Amino acid sequence: MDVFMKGLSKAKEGVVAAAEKTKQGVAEAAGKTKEGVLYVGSKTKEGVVHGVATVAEKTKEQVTNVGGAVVTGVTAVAQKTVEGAGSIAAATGFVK
Amino acid sequence: MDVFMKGLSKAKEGVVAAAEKTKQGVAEAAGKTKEGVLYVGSKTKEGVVHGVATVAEKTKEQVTNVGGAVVTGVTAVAQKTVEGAGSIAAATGFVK
Amino acid sequence: MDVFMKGLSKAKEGVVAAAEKTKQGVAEAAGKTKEGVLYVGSKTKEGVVHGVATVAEKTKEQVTNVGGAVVTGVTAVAQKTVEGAGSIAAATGFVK
Amino acid sequence: MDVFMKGLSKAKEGVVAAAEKTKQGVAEAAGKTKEGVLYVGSKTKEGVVHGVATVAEKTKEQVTNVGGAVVTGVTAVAQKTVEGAGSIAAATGFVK
Amino acid sequence: MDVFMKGLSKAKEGVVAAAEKTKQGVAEAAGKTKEGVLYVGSKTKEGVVHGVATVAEKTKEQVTNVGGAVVTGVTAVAQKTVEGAGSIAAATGFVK
Amino acid sequence: MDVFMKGLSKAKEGVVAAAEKTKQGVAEAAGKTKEGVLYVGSKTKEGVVHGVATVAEKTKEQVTNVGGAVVTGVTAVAQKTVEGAGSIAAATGFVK
Ligand SMILES: *[C@@H]1O[C@H](CO)[C@@H](O)[C@H](O)[C@H]1NC(C)=O
Ligand SMILES: *[C@@H]1O[C@H](CO)[C@@H](O)[C@H](O)[C@H]1NC(C)=O
Ligand SMILES: *[C@@H]1O[C@H](CO)[C@@H](O)[C@H](O)[C@H]1NC(C)=O
Ligand SMILES: *[C@@H]1O[C@H](CO)[C@@H](O)[C@H](O)[C@H]1NC(C)=O
Ligand SMILES: *[C@@H]1O[C@H](CO)[C@@H](O)[C@H](O)[C@H]1NC(C)=O
Ligand SMILES: *[C@@H]1O[C@H](CO)[C@@H](O)[C@H](O)[C@H]1NC(C)=O
Repeated sequence: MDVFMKGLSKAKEGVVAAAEKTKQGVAEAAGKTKEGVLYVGSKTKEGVVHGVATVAEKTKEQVTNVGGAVVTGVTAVAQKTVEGAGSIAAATGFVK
Repeated sequence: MDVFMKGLSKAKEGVVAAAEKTKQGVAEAAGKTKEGVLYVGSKTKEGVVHGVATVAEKTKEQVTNVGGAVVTGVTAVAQKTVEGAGSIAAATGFVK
Repeated sequence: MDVFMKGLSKAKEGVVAAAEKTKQGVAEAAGKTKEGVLYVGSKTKEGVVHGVATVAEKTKEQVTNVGGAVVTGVTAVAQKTVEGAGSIAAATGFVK
Repeated sequence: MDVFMKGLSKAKEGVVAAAEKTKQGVAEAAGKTKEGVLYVGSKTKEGVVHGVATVAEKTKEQVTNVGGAVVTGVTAVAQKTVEGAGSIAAATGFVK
Repeated sequence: MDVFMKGLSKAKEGVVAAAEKTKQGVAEAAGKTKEGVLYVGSKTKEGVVHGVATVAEKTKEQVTNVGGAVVTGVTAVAQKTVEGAGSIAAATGFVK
Repeated sequence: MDVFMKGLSKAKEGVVAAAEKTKQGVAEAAGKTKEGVLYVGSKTKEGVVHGVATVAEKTKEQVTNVGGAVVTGVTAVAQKTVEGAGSIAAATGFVK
């Protein structure tokens, strides 16, 4: 009995790394439990409406680089070691 | 019995790293439990409406670099070690 | 019985690192428990409306660098070690 | 040699009647005459851009009439007579 | 040699009647004459940009009439007579 | 040689009637004459930018009439007669 959007339950030694560049309209998390209930002579209505995110959106990204090195975007790195060596490189630029 | 958006439950030795550049309209977290209830002769209405995020949004990013190195964006790094060595590099620029 | 937006429950030795550049319309956290209740001859209405974030937003970022190194954005780093050495570098610029 | 948007030229005994409920983006009137001109070694650019009128427009008109007579809209009437009689009726409501 | 938006030229005995409920973004009137000109070694740029009128406009008109007569809108009437009789009625309501 | 927005030129016995309920962003009237000019080694830029009228405008008109007669809007009437009779009625309400 549990509901998650991005989580974890009943875990040992957890390592989590995350990153987002998102535009979410509705990220609603709902747990609806309905037990032991009676409806003699009744009208019931439940709803979730218009989960729109964006309209008429204009986005422009221009990158002009001459003899250089730039980093743009989203990056996530996670690493665990009991013993040893971990050599990890992401989005690196070496210029000579 | 629990609801999460981005969390964790019943965990030992947890390491979490996160980062966002988001534009969320509605991030509502709801737990609706309904037990032991009667509705003789009644009208019930429940709703969540218009979870819009943005309209008519204009975003522009211009990067002009000459002989350099710049860092833009979102980055998250998490690392755990019992014993040993961890060499991790992200979004690095070496120029000579 | 609990609801979280970004939190954690019943954990030992927790390390959390986070950072945001967000524009959230509604980040409401709601726990609605309804037990032992009667509605003979009644009208009930519950709602959450118009969770809009932004309209007509204009954002511009211009970066012009000549022979340099600048850092822009959101970065989060978390690291835990029992014994050993951790060498972590993020968004670094070396120029000679 | 002349340019008009809604006008008249070299006329005798003119009668004009007009009415609008318009939403025009660009109603620009341009007369561009280019004579006796030289362009040795040159770059020339001329332009008209983004003549947008409206975005994300919401318009609602509700008319609820019980046993009545209402007038809505745009009406234009023009009449000329040398001799005689002119009987003209527009958008009339007779109730008994 | 002349430019008009809504006018008249070289006319005798003119009668004009007009009425508007407009929302114009740009109603610019331009006369550009370019004669006897030289451009050795030059760059020329001419432009008109972003003639937008409206964004995110919300307009609502509700008319609720019971046993009556109302007049809404734009009306223009023009009439000329040398001799005689002119009977003109517009947007009239007779109730008995 | 002349530019008009709403006017008249070289006319005899003119009758004009007008009325507006407008919201104009830019109603600029420009006459640009360029003759006898030289541009050796030069850069020329001319422009008109951002003729926006309105953003995020909300307008509401509610008319509730019971057994009456009201007049709303814009009306313009013009009439000329050499000899005779002119009977003109606009937006009239007769109740008995
Ligand atoms: C780890 O990675 C680095 C570069 O990030 C590399 O030079 C090295 O050899 C790797 N190994 C160890 C044991 O450091
Ligand atoms: C760790 O990473 C660095 C660079 O970040 C590298 O020079 C080194 O060799 C790696 N290993 C150790 C044991 O330091
Ligand atoms: C740790 O990282 C640094 C650079 O941040 C590196 O020079 C070094 O070798 C790494 N290891 C140790 C044990 O310091
Ligand atoms: C003119 O029109 C009216 C109604 O508008 C009508 O009663 C009449 O007979 C018409 N003729 C004359 C000559 O008035
Ligand atoms: C003119 O119009 C009126 C109503 O507006 C009408 O009663 C009349 O007969 C018409 N003619 C003359 C000559 O008045
Ligand atoms: C003029 O119009 C009126 C009403 O406005 C009408 O009663 C009349 O008969 C018309 N004619 C003359 C000659 O007055």
